[PDB]
Amino acid sequence: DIIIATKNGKVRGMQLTVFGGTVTAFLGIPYAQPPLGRLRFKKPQSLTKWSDIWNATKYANSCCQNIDQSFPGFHGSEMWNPNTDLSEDCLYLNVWIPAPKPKNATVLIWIYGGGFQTGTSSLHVYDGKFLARVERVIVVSMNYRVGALGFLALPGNPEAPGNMGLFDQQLALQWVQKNIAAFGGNPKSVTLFGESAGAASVSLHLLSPGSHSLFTRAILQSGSFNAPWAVTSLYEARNRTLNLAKLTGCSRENETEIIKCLRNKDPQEILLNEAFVVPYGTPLSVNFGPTVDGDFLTDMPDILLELGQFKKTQILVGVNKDEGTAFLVYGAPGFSKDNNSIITRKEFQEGLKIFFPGVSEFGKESILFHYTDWVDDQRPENYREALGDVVGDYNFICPALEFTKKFSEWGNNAFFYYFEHRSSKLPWPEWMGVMHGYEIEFVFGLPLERRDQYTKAEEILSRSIVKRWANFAKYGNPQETQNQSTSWPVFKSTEQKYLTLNTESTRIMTKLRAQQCRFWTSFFPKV
Amino acid sequence: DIIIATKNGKVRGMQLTVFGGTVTAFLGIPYAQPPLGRLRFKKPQSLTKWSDIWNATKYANSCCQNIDQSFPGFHGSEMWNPNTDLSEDCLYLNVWIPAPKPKNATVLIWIYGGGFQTGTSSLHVYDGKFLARVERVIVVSMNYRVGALGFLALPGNPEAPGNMGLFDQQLALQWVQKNIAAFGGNPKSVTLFGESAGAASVSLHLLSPGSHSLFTRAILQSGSFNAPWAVTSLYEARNRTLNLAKLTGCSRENETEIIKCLRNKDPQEILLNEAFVVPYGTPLSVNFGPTVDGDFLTDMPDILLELGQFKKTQILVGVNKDEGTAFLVYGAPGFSKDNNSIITRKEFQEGLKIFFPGVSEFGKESILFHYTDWVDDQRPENYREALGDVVGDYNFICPALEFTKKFSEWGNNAFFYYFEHRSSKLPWPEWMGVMHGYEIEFVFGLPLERRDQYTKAEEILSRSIVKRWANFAKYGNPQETQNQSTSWPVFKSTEQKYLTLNTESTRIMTKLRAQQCRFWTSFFPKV
Ligand SMILES: *[C@@H]1O[C@H](CO[C@H]2O[C@@H](C)[C@@H](O)[C@@H](O)[C@@H]2O)[C@@H](O[C@@H]2O[C@H](CO)[C@@H](O)[C@H](O)[C@H]2NC(C)=O)[C@H](O)[C@H]1NC(C)=O
Ligand SMILES: *[C@@H]1O[C@H](CO[C@H]2O[C@@H](C)[C@@H](O)[C@@H](O)[C@@H]2O)[C@@H](O[C@@H]2O[C@H](CO)[C@@H](O)[C@H](O)[C@H]2NC(C)=O)[C@H](O)[C@H]1NC(C)=O
Ligand SMILES: *[C@H]1O[C@H](CO[C@H]2O[C@@H](C)[C@@H](O)[C@@H](O)[C@@H]2O)[C@@H](O[C@@H]2O[C@H](CO)[C@@H](O)[C@H](O)[C@H]2NC(C)=O)[C@H](O)[C@H]1NC(C)=O
Ligand SMILES: *[C@H]1O[C@H](CO[C@H]2O[C@@H](C)[C@@H](O)[C@@H](O)[C@@H]2O)[C@@H](O[C@@H]2O[C@H](CO)[C@@H](O)[C@H](O)[C@H]2NC(C)=O)[C@H](O)[C@H]1NC(C)=O
Ligand SMILES: *[C@@H]1O[C@H](CO)[C@@H](O)[C@H](O)[C@H]1NC(C)=O
Ligand SMILES: *[C@@H]1O[C@H](CO)[C@@H](O)[C@H](O)[C@H]1NC(C)=O
Ligand SMILES: *[C@@H]1O[C@H](CO)[C@@H](O)[C@H](O)[C@H]1NC(C)=O
Ligand SMILES: *[C@@H]1O[C@H](CO)[C@@H](O)[C@H](O)[C@H]1NC(C)=O
Ligand SMILES: *[C@@H]1O[C@H](CO)[C@@H](O)[C@H](O)[C@H]1NC(C)=O
Ligand SMILES: *[C@@H]1O[C@H](CO)[C@@H](O)[C@H](O)[C@H]1NC(C)=O
Ligand SMILES: *[C@@H]1O[C@H](CO)[C@@H](O)[C@H](O)[C@H]1NC(C)=O
Ligand SMILES: *[C@@H]1O[C@H](CO)[C@@H](O)[C@H](O)[C@H]1NC(C)=O
Ligand SMILES: [Cl-]
Ligand SMILES: [Cl-]
Ligand SMILES: [Cl-]
Ligand SMILES: [Cl-]
Ligand SMILES: [K+]
Ligand code: NA
Ligand code: NA
Repeated sequence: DIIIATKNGKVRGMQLTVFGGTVTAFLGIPYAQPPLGRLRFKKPQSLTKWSDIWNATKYANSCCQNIDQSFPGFHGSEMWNPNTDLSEDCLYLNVWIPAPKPKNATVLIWIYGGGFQTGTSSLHVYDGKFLARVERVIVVSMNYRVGALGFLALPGNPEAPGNMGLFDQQLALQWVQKNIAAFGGNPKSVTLFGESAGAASVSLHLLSPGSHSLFTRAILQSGSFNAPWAVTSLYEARNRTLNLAKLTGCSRENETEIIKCLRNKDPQEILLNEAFVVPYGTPLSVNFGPTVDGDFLTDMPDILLELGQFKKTQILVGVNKDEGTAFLVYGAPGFSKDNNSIITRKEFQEGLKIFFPGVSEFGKESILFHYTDWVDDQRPENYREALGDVVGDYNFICPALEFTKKFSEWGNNAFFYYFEHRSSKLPWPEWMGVMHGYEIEFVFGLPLERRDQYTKAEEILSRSIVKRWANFAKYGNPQETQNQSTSWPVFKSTEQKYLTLNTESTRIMTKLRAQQCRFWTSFFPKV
Repeated sequence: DIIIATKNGKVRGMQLTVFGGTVTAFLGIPYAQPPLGRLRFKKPQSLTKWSDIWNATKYANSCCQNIDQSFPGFHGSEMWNPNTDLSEDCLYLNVWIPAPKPKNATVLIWIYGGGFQTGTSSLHVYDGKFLARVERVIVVSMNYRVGALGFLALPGNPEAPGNMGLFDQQLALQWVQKNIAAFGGNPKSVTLFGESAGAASVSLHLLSPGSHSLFTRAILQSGSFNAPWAVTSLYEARNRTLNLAKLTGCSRENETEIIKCLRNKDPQEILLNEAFVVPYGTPLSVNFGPTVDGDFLTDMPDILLELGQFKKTQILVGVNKDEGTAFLVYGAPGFSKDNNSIITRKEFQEGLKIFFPGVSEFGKESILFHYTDWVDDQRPENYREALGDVVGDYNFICPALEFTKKFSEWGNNAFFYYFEHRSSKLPWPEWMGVMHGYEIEFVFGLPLERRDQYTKAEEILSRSIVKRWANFAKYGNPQETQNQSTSWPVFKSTEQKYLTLNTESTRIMTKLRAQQCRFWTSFFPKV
């Protein structure tokens, strides 16, 4: 029986057997008042205290969200859907600690992605018990509000100020600062890690002055806030909140009255209307996301980044080889997960209209010009591959590389990786390659479980990544020092060294996607 | 009708149509007295002059040599066998010039490989008409004596001084210095290029004071004189000449008498006994090769290299990804070109005894230790691949990299490549990969001929390599400047940048085979 006294009252955890050892899991500890009734769309309010023992022995409710129903019955998409009940009452977090209880362990805090519209901390691929067992770190993860309920903004109105889900994340970081030592953790050694919108969130904690003293360092897997889907302008945010009011019968002349009417709607009516607040969207649309609220975020984040106004610390950033392919089967014409998706030039063109809907004809022709000068045979897959690369370079890889360059120019060590291993169990088809999201299970150590039929080469790859990530959290340096491994060099402007992650051989390379990123970074923003 | 006046008399060439243009070929011009009767085993004597017109309209005799009969009827091995009559009368060279005749063209002089035991300039894959047509350079190639007839040595005795075939090469370089301007060539812009023993030969011309004023720069494809098969010690050379005498009935007390008796033997009796002058050999045995003769080579070449005593100029050096695989089917047990050659550990061990016959048990165990610590699954091909890498790293790649490091430390620009494209027409099986010898046809531009069924991607690769090699010869810098190509950086000690050559994407990488070469270069020589 493991019972821990926190600042809000006692919590009871449970013992898990993991690889011949034990891990103690405390699943579903509350970290804020449930944001119901009058609290809907406000910043999270802090917890009052319980007398008695809170049983943290099962995952809590996931936050309200739309679900992906594009492939019912299919593991490749269903594994990202929420696996506990959906509820507005969803502000909880999970703690995994080594047994015996550690003395001052480094803490890894995971922030899930999902476009800021979806996601939950309870998915199988985010289970922190392997990292706790193998590296003797404490792993923490939280649920945070998503969609309009997390990110609706009428900027400057404290009834719906924006960024509520980022404030939920921040309050969970505060919870670790105040309580993690009772679990054996060191509040002075806390690394954030997250993937896609979870990575963009981590990068915004580097910018937010209220997060500055709540963590030590940061890991960004496939995402950063300069990615084109990550931050909503003030103008589109007010537009979208007003469209949402229109669609739900809540248009009013007084803005505080709009919010009060939105607070009377059942969650389902809000969720049903979210897709439509925008005149056209894409597979990557973030309808309700982070905004410049003058609170969490004090200025446009591209200005803060450019002028060095962010926490000075080490970062670990990287991307997967085929980031853009997952998105093509959610609307590009000619694509299917159930065939080889060979498309024509005309299809490629229609595909750019799907992913770049507000963009000029010239802008879309510029994309086609840059990506279709082929090397070289008339390969059938030319256009299929070009579209996946357009979408992955624009939305993920070039923005991660630009973020890492700009961050590292202010004097801190940064380490960049390119993940290029396709999981032997991947249920999506071969043409999609090394997809977005599919490094996560290697990071959390799932291939360390021999019972699961990953290959031996994947066990070794995951074991090495897990060690590099734990060394980065503990020591700021993501080396694997014992097994004659390739040394991971810092990423600097000028040389731009990165490390490739694969089952065969790790290589130091330079200037990832140089010619493509010059296009997206220096030309495309003009268009 | 094209007739050119040389210093020895007139020669008549022939016109070839190549890609909608014309090339003039002068095949089979003599450059020395035929080395017959009393001249057998002596240095080549210079030509006397003919009155009348020498018809250089067909390839000349190849020098006497044993032939590869291991796979009769098989193109993969037969393409390297000689395709003109074998004769002691074989000191001729070929000249290809652009039409119309150029004004002061750069000259590329090809030196074929063949272990110093075999080879000829007339093979299809060395046909210089494509380079002359496309890059408007003059290409020259020579036959040089091989085997005992080229390299027998009784060191210091001018009846058989050693290095005769290197002196044949040198006299052909002298011939170009004196005559190439009559063909439109520039004698001040002459680049040597060669592969395997042809590359080792080129590297020895960099060391030989009599070659210094005969060329400008050098290209070394898969070979250098520090490779373990390239130079015979004085002691094994005298041993081998004496064994040859024993086997032919020519043992005498007076050494000049041994030579005179060897001069009475028919060539065939000499060729038949060459395999046996050594108590055991390997697939890579060079029984009669370059020696330290105090003439061509004034000291041990490792000393000259180490102390900077060589021509100061630019070099282009490189190797193929699977250099060692071709040799495994000429005697390693379990290997066959007609199956996947999966071998066991015991086979791997027997295989080291085949390739390292004079080496201690400890030495052979050290090889096995270094190459069999696997990453990682129990892959069936582990031992098959390890053997190909042992043989290719020891015999070709580590010595090319060490040569390039040591050369470049004295201040000259060097450029290193790693060739990693397997020809779509390769008649050897897939497990042999990117074999030794199979970059040659890309260098000479054979895939530029669309009629030959190489792929389009191979046409473009060859076109780019041909341009880099011609730019290196003409300008000392192997760039392809017009097609947004990767820039080829100089190879320096410290960084050791090299350029990968492939059909997909060219990359700049660093420290090729670092861990393996430390083994072969700093440890193995001790054993
Ligand atoms: C690969 O599939 C796509 C997707 O559409 C299909 O899914 C298939 C596996 C099959 O069940 C099919 O019936 C289903 O419609 C094909 O594109 C579709 O092609 C149809 C029929 O020609 C068009 O009229 C559709 O609009 C188009 N759908 C979409 C979303 O674009 C595609 O041609 C096929 N590609 C192959 C076989 O290479
Ligand atoms: C691949 O072939 C080798 C080579 O030997 C063979 O060539 C084959 C394609 C076939 O025609 C065969 O009859 C011929 O002998 C095999 O190694 C040989 O195996 C034999 C029979 O067991 C041994 O007794 C031989 O000594 C050995 N030869 C040599 C040179 O080592 C090899 O086993 C086979 N490998 C496979 C199928 O994976
Ligand atoms: C935000 O403001 C308007 C909102 O118009 C919308 O009405 C909402 C309630 C919702 O249903 C939404 O889908 C609908 O679009 C946008 O006006 C649109 O602009 C288009 C032309 O692109 C016109 O056709 C309409 O006025 C309207 N669209 C449709 C499909 O009827 C406006 O575009 C937007 N502001 C932005 C994008 O900055
Ligand atoms: C060079 O000198 C002798 C030469 O011995 C050889 O006689 C030749 C005419 C020829 O047929 C050759 O194959 C034969 O080996 C070498 O002596 C050998 O050493 C071995 C032991 O390894 C003994 O068994 C024999 O004396 C002889 N070999 C055989 C197979 O009979 C000597 O090794 C060599 N010098 C070197 C390698 O430096
Ligand atoms: C907490 O845990 C134990 C179950 O072992 C139980 O005695 C106690 O009542 C629990 N509290 C609940 C279910 O509310
Ligand atoms: C944990 O280590 C920190 C430094 O990282 C130190 O300041 C703190 O007091 C430690 N607490 C322990 C060992 O209980
Ligand atoms: C609008 O209504 C709110 C809600 O009661 C009220 O408090 C506020 O003072 C009013 N504001 C304006 C600008 O009219
Ligand atoms: C290092 O190698 C050992 C055994 O050689 C292995 O069991 C372990 O998984 C490796 N450790 C890491 C951190 O990769
Ligand atoms: C050289 O060439 C021509 C063939 O066109 C001929 O007239 C001449 O006799 C030739 N010399 C020979 C064959 O020796
Ligand atoms: C060829 O160029 C060289 C320099 O490389 C020059 O010295 C020589 O005289 C030239 N001859 C010509 C153009 O005929
Ligand atoms: C050996 O014979 C040669 C050949 O005629 C002769 O010229 C030479 O002087 C003799 N040399 C010795 C060392 O006896
Ligand atoms: C450069 O590109 C052109 C056409 O775009 C092509 O035809 C030519 O083969 C290329 N040249 C080289 C030297 O690679
Ligand atoms: Cl078009
Ligand atoms: Cl670079
Ligand atoms: Cl053993
Ligand atoms: Cl390096
Ligand atoms: K050793
Ligand atoms: Na479902
Ligand atoms: Na034959």
